[PDB]
Amino acid sequence: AVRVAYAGLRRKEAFKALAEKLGFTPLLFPVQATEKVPVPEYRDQVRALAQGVDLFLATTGVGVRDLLEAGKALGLDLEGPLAKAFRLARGAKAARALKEAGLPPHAVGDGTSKSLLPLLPQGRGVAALQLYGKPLPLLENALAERGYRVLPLMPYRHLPDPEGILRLEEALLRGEVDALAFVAAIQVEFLFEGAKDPKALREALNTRVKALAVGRVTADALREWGVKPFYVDETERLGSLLQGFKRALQKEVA
Repeated sequence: AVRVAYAGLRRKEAFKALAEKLGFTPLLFPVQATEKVPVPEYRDQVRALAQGVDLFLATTGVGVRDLLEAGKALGLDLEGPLAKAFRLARGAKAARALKEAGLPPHAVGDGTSKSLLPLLPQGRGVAALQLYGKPLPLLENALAERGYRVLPLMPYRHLPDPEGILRLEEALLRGEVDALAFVAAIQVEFLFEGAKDPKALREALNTRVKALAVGRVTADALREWGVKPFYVDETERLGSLLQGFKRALQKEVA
């Protein structure tokens, strides 16, 4: 039977039940330590943004929407400050959310944070950066290097599980997994950033192990780390991912 590993923490029960119903042999290898944890300083972080920024960088569509809602609930005017700032979006999702909010981006990257480096302006002031659970040293440091005071905007903080990341990498290189499902891009990132041999990992996921991604953003993370997704669930539902995956497997043999 096809051994399908799950890197989420979230829906382990649903995954197990789903995989079995399909005749798959379910494996659980989480890469996150625990549930999303609140960031103390967030509220003050949003108040800071309300004071005015020269540059605003958005990484996700959900992130922009949640930030804007938080601002309106706190009685803060965020649309004003962002209206006079240079707005950059990492990719299409972030761009659309900004667009729909009446604050279209001035430039958009290719879905990867690294693509924003070249697009950063030259000036001194404050650069607000909407995050999705983890720090982005490369981008943050690029912003500071450009002369901006980086203002991280992260509502929740995700925890990687070193121990679990290594067990997952061990398993993959050892050939105990046939497919690996990632429900979120941060899971792909925690895995490669915590791995001891990312290239053996990349190699495994490009030949012996089929990488499955829930959502285009999760897929973007796999491609960014040099992995070609075997299957991408555009409907963002774990159930559809496994159903569609089982269909893809059969079609390869048909």
